[PDB]
Amino acid sequence: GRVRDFVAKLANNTHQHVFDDLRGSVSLSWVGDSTGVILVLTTFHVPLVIMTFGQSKLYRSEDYGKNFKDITDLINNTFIRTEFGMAIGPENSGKVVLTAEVSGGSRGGRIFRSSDFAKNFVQTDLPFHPLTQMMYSPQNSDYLLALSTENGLWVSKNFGGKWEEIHKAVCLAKWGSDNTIFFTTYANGSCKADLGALELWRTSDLGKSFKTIGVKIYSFGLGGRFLFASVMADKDTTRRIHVSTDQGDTWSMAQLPSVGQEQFYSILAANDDMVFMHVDEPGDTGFGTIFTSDDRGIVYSKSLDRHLYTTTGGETDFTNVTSLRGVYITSVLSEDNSIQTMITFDQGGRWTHLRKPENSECDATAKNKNECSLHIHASYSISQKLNVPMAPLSEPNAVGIVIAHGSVGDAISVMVPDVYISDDGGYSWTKMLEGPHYYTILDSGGIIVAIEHSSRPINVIKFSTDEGQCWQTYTFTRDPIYFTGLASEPGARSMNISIWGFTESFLTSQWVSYTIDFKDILERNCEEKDYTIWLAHSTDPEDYEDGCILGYKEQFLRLRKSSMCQNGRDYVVTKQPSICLCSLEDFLCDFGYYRPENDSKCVEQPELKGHDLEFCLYGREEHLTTNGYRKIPGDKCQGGVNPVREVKDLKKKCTSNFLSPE
Ligand SMILES: *[C@@H]1O[C@H](CO)[C@@H](O[C@@H]2O[C@H](CO)[C@@H](O[C@@H]3O[C@H](CO)[C@@H](O)[C@H](O)[C@@H]3O)[C@H](O)[C@H]2NC(C)=O)[C@H](O)[C@H]1NC(C)=O
Ligand SMILES: *[C@@H]1O[C@H](CO)[C@@H](O[C@@H]2O[C@H](CO)[C@@H](O)[C@H](O)[C@H]2NC(C)=O)[C@H](O)[C@H]1NC(C)=O
Ligand SMILES: CNC(=O)c1c(O)nnn1CCC(C)C
Ligand SMILES: *[C@@H]1O[C@H](CO)[C@@H](O)[C@H](O)[C@H]1NC(C)=O
Repeated sequence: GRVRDFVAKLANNTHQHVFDDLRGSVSLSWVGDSTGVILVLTTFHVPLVIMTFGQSKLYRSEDYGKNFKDITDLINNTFIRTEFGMAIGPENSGKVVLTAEVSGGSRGGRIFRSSDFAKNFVQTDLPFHPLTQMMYSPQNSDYLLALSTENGLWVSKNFGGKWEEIHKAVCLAKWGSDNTIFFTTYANGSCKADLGALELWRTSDLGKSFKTIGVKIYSFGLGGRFLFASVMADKDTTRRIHVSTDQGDTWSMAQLPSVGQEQFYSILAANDDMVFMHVDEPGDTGFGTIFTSDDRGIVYSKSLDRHLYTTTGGETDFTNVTSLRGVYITSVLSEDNSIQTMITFDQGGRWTHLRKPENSECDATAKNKNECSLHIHASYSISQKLNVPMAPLSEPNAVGIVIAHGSVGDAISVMVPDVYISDDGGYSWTKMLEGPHYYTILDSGGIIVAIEHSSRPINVIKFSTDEGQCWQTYTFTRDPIYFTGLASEPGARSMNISIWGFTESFLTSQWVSYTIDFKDILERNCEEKDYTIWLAHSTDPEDYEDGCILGYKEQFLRLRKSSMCQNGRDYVVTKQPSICLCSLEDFLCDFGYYRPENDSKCVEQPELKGHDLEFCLYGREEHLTTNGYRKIPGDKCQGGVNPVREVKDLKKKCTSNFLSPE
């Protein structure tokens, strides 16, 4: 750390706020972007019949947590149900809805709602009792939907002032795009009893009119531009996926295996181009298979086998590395029952082990002391109570930066982990810090901050202005705190960070927060001179196709490590793409085709088995005619190879084995 006079530039920018009360469960919510508004909520028991034996305390900051004001009187100390949480409005709507507990015998529930970033609240009594949290229509923050304790679907067009029940007997409801609502309904019995017999409904006018877009429904889900629905198989207790890209007007069967009741589907990630779908393996395995879709969400390539996804807790380590296009990391179960971290750079086209740091030696999990990989601690390691304070961290505005606890060896080890960092989207790695730490990225990567994870109280904070290569430590208080967590504005564009914890026992361990402003550390604004040209996904500069991923390269401007300046709240990631010539690698095999060990070419399958044969017989005829190739979704290559073969019909092939009637 080459920062000069850093103590003097941070001492006057460190703002302590001690919460005198705040006893118990503490909920913290940010309200909007570029507002600095933070709500802190706590609830507790009181021996007052008049309060139904409960009260809340509610604090509000509007300077990114430097100072808080007690605004409990705005909700009349009413006990707030924290299971619902604070219902925070989209982007800068400033909408806030708290769900109160009401006494016995009430007609319906009660909410406290604010439309001005919690400066004023109004009380609203509901014609129903809410069963779920209230969901904002993403397009319009005035439109809300909620299920009632009677499984009624209620909608409000005026930010919860007035509600109407648009349908009864609803199991699950979700906002689509353009203020569209999808929901399932039950008939004879309960939602569980009518599984595989539910109906899937749609309404695009907030309940004025309805359309039934699916029958024999098990459940449904949304991902990217795709609507997925699981439907029964009439003869038995199994189900399969159908997909729609037109909000349920038309459907097609997904080329994915059917599953039983004790299996599950899980959308790992989805966008405008494709979806990552996990299919649980039959049996108590704790793993499944990742499948990647084509751009229609219909034809699926098998991407990764033995993908870890436990039933107990639903723990998976699948992580979109949001700081570099096409990069995803996850954990796989080897045959040896060990857990290995895998990384893909091309959207699940190929997976490989993570390259270990050059200066790192292998741990006891590796047979060879000098040959091993880097493995990453994520949700599963945390769920298993390993000493992992945080999961991997990446931000799209901090190009290439990835931070995670890990271990260098042949499998995820149980030892107390170090923190490792990548600046190139996961191609190369360095040990960032020794031991576990909480970490946060500020100013689009202009500053990285770390807090040591310790059993004893701490009073120091580590910061780096060169993407984690050099560090300096700042004592932010003379009264050490038992650290609990960091709070910083979502989007990693602020220069404010809030350190939360409680003081030592002799001080009644009240909650306290230290908010630090790094504006005097990054006093100078970045200029053009402080940015440098960087080709993403570079592995060999002498190669003409170096950096081509899904058919194109991207060349960035990014902040020089030696440059100590502020990117700014308005910082924009600058990148330019180079359109590579198409090769066979830019195409996936269409239905009825596969790739042999021989490179590139998609060849006709000899016989269609399992779900492939079920797709052929029952699939839509349009998808059953192809030449064997489809452009990879999101692939922008131009020129070069184009498949010569014309459109061959694959359904005659599967039906040819069956004797047909007249
Ligand atoms: C993995 O994470 C990356 C980064 O978060 C995801 O890329 C992001 O995808 C979203 C949705 O497709 C993009 O938002 C869109 O931006 C365009 C602007 O061109 C806007 O017009 C759209 O309305 C939409 O808001 C976002 O820009 C994009 N971010 C980057 C850096 O490319 C990616 O989708 C994730 N992978 C999967 C499988 O979900
Ligand atoms: C760090 O926190 C301060 C709050 O103390 C933020 O200050 C705000 O800055 C914006 C933009 O300059 C002003 O419009 C607001 O009036 C400021 N708020 C206050 C209370 O003065 C500051 O923006 C934060 N730093 C970053 C990078 O977001
Ligand atoms: C979390 N997974 C699920 O809720 C699930 C499941 O296991 N089967 N269908 N769905 C609904 C999801 C849609 C992809 C059909
Ligand atoms: C709080 O109590 C006052 C006084 O009884 C009442 O007027 C008000 O409606 C209540 N609710 C809110 C949100 O102020």
